[PDB]
Amino acid sequence: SLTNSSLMPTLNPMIQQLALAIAASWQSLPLKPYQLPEDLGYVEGRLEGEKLVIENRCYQTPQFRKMHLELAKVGKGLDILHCVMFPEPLYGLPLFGCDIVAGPGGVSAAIADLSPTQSDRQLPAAYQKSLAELGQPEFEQQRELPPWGEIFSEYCLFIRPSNVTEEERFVQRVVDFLQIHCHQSIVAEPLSEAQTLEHRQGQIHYCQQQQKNDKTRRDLEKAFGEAWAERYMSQVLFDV
Ligand SMILES: C=CC1=C(C)C(=O)N/C1=C\C1=NC(=C\c2[nH]c(/C=C3\NC(=O)C(C)=C3C=C)c(C)c2CCC(=O)O)/C(CCC(=O)O)=C1C
Repeated sequence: SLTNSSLMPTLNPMIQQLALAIAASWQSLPLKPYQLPEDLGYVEGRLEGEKLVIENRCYQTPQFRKMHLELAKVGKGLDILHCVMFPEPLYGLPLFGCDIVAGPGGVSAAIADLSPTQSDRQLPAAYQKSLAELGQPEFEQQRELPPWGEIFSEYCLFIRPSNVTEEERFVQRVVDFLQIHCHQSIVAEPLSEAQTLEHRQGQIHYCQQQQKNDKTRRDLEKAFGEAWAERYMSQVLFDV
């Protein structure tokens, strides 16, 4: 739960809403704590004169190797919400991912997706059915998916909301993704010892293709140096 968070009170409202939505979702799962390095659950430093604060929260269930929720205020001009649910290979579940970049003015970037971990790079029929029983929802000002953005799926959103209306429907869309994703996880069956290997490759590839985003690495580099930043990227953000 986030009632002990020191950052939630000062974060963009849309960020708050998503963190709440994500917590509500994970609480319905048989959550087991995930151990992150002793000094990385809560990080505080300075980036060009501004206070940089990060709160990391991690959990896991038999079907999710690592469920990570990251909240950050990089100075007082930038807010961050980073969330990733790492699928335990043996179950072949898709990759849930959500990211929000915001500032005082508002939200400049919001992206959520259920990334296929299969080699076919597709989603289970069960997902496709449920996702479509909802229908294509709004959205204005889509965004450019990068060359390293191949790892993503298609039902994936990515926008710059406009009013407190395209925000609430972004949130609501994430809630729907999570509901479908959680439900399909309590009824996922162990795959083969061949296939599991492939799903583990599916995640390894993901973590690396996403790390192609030196925007997070660069900021952590300027604040803590490259050795610390690299340990954060490989230990917290995208462990192999
Ligand atoms: C999977 C997606 C993804 C992952 C994994 C990820 O790490 N970022 C992700 C995406 C993403 N980030 C974005 C931007 C910014 N993020 C930070 C900083 C930090 N972000 C952090 O998480 C931490 C801890 C930071 C600092 C400590 C800054 C400085 C900016 C530039 C602000 C801007 O120009 O809008 C954008 C917009 C870029 C664009 O549209 O061209 C996107 C798409």
